[PDB]
Amino acid sequence: GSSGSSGSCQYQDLLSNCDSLKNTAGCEHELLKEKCKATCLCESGPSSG
Repeated sequence: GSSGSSGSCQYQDLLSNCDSLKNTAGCEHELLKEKCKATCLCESGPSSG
């Protein structure tokens, strides 16, 4: 099983190239503003906390 749900905080970015985007464009964008909630909020784990 290659295509599956792995590593997820909570939100589910509507887009796909959220990272690639945020990476540069940054969530600041309007496309990856909310639709890229994950990339925005979600990341991996307790980064700051």
